[PDB]
Amino acid sequence: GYTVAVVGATGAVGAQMIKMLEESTLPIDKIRYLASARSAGKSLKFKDQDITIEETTETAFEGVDIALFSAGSSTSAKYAPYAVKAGVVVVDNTSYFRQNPDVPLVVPEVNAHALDAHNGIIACPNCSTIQMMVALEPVRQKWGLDRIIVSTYQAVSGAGMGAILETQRELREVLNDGVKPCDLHAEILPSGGDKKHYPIAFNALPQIDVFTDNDYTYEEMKMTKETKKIMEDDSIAVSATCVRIPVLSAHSESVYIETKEVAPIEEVKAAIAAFPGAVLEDDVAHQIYPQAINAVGSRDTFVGRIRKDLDAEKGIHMWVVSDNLLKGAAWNSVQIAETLHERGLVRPTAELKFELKLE
Amino acid sequence: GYTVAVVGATGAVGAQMIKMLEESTLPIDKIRYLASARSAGKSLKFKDQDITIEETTETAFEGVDIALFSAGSSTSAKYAPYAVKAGVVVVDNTSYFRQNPDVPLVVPEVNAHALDAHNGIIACPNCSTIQMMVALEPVRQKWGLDRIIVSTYQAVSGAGMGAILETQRELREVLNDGVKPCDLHAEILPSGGDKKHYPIAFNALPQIDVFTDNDYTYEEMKMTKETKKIMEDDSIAVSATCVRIPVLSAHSESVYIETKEVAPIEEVKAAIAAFPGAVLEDDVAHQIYPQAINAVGSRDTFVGRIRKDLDAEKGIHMWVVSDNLLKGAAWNSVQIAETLHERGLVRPTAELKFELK
Ligand SMILES: NC(=O)c1ccc[n+]([C@@H]2O[C@H](COP(=O)([O-])OP(=O)(O)OC[C@H]3O[C@@H](n4cnc5c(N)ncnc54)[C@H](OP(=O)(O)O)[C@@H]3O)[C@@H](O)[C@H]2O)c1
Ligand SMILES: NC(=O)c1ccc[n+]([C@@H]2O[C@H](COP(=O)([O-])OP(=O)(O)OC[C@H]3O[C@@H](n4cnc5c(N)ncnc54)[C@H](OP(=O)(O)O)[C@@H]3O)[C@@H](O)[C@H]2O)c1
Ligand SMILES: O=C(O)C/C=C/c1cccc(C(=O)O)c1C(=O)O
Ligand code: NA
Ligand code: NA
Repeated sequence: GYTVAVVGATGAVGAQMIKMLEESTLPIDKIRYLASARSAGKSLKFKDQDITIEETTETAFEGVDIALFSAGSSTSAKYAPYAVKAGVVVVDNTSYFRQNPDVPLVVPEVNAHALDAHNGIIACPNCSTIQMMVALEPVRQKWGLDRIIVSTYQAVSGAGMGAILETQRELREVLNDGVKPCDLHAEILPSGGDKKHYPIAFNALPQIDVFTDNDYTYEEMKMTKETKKIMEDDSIAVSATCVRIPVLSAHSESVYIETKEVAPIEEVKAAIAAFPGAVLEDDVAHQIYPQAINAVGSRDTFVGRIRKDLDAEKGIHMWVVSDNLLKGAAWNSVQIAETLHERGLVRPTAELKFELKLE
Repeated sequence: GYTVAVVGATGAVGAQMIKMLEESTLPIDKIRYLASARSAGKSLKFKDQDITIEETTETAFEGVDIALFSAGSSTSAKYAPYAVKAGVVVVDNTSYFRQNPDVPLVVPEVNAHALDAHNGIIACPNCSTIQMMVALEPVRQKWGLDRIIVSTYQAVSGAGMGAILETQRELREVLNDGVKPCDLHAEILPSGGDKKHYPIAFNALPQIDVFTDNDYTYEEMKMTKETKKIMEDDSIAVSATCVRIPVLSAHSESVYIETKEVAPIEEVKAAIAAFPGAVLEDDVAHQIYPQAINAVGSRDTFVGRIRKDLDAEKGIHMWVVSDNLLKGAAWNSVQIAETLHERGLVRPTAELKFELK
């Protein structure tokens, strides 16, 4: 069996990493929980066993086969290469390595083939991107993809435990204490690192991550660049608007595409239904469509409201929902680990290709 | 001065109609409040004055100069033609008369000219449509509009007072009693008239109004058809996805357009800023953009996140927010009543064009 390390075990994603590993087929002989100085020393369960949380360091990875990183870009940047040097295979949840040509950016249903040539780090795409890829890959396979326009409806848990607590606190102030939404004090949303913070309670915030110099946010640009890389096709035009709404868990997306060939809607429904990881929830006569609240807890990605555009011959609209901490993060990661095991790819990389940041 | 009736004074829109009328320049000699049998006899303020609510009937409209209807399609269908017969000019917030070619469908900043030839009923468009017209008309004026793709983020007040209360109750159950959202009981959303009801707390429901034969909802199709009539151009391609989110007041819209000619973004910003009823809130260096919670209570429509498509030469994306009960409903209506007064159009109509029911 394997020695598995979860880096960022104590946060929003980490708690789901733990659940997904508890429910995994991976043969696990030993679990180790890593976090920051703040949590180092506390205790947390794996199944019935108590595990002591360790501060993440350059030397914490000795004897580790697999490490799942969900502790923020800076932490992956700093310690993931030292894990690779020590012999680990890393599955990284953060943005840091996603656009690195030496790193497979993987959604196992779509591009598991990219895993074979790994160099010790496999990157998880962004949650919003992952569910979109699960919905669209079956379509792309049969009728091609010319362009995508997407407006997202993103849950606060995407911004971490702190953002969940902040959201809940704000809603309680308004609903129980009669505070006006515009009078609320926010500390984290829309983005913990940006300069100004706004309330999410009864609001919709058209900012996720920070602004880039083209006036799209990094979240929007991630959807653009990550799609191109995952589908191995720079020609696919992708523009996004990424919006936070008062939902704790599960992202929703209004997705527009234009195919290369005309894709009959009833065949699109069938192809999506037949694709692993994607579930068709689309029966308007009984008001059946994906909903954030029903997606929570499921590893599947749900697709519905599938219909042709009223004007564009090759245009198609749909609604895609998935739990952003499961398929959007922890399940994708564990599923990559499982796929690595299946393909005999859990073993040390001889040649280090990633900059060591701590000398 | 005028005698003004508010039909549906007791509901979510009615309450704002009262507010907008209280704050209006319209010379009002007499105010009357009309609702259902079950509100008749109740008292409701107009400023400091106590007004007794009356039941809406076929003969309630004698002496009325202006009637603002926001009592539901069925109520406008039944009584509006009788109001017109009594010599009223009706401003209707409902969908019932919107696609009647004898009925102007008006956003006063966009197509005030359409008021002049009215036959006693003016229709206010759908809330989601109105804010989009305010944002896009100044762009259309300078560079044309070829197509629109919009995804909405719509407040629950759009489905009425009952929906607001249901949403508040749901949220309280999850936050205070630890109910899982998927175990909540619902009775109104997504649509009161449809067969099945679903929770909106911590949800996003991709259904507003009922489904039509083509698998778009009536809300989505109203956005398409109303745009074409307002802008007087059936060639504008319009497709919508309308989604309810857990916000009580103010609709937000992610809008994508393709113009006929390329529109420099700084000029697009300037045009919108200069358009009456539209306010530019767009300074991403300081994270300035429209926000539902900031829009609540304002008559203005706020526009931001304005940017070129990454690939389509003539493509532009933006974010448009407005209070759905003000510009989306009660303010658009009062503003039509004010424009009618300005233009000397508050007078009986000779020709009866609407069948008595
Ligand atoms: N695939 C996706 O789309 C997706 C979705 C969500 C998140 N993510 C990624 O996962 C990261 C964490 O997300 P989250 O929502 O779980 O955040 P979170 O709830 O804020 O938790 C942050 C976690 O990182 C740990 N951490 C912070 N600084 C550290 C350091 N210097 N060394 C070691 N550990 C450190 C924290 O440990 P302490 O308890 O000790 O602070 C905690 O376990 C995000 O920053 C993002 O990069 C990806
Ligand atoms: N009296 C009651 O117990 C009662 C029962 C049901 C609904 N309502 C109204 O509706 C609200 C409940 O939620 P909602 O979402 O349904 O309201 P809403 O959409 O916010 O407003 C509905 C409006 O249409 C009016 N209306 C309904 N039937 C009518 C008729 N036959 N003739 C003239 N006007 C009519 C209502 O007046 P009415 O107040 O006369 O209904 C109300 O002003 C209440 O706040 C109240 O305004 C009242
Ligand atoms: O906000 C969301 O819905 C998803 C958040 C993702 C996220 C948040 C903070 C940092 C990062 C990051 O690693 O840069 C990321 C990410 O792209 O995975
Ligand atoms: Na499937
Ligand atoms: Na094998």
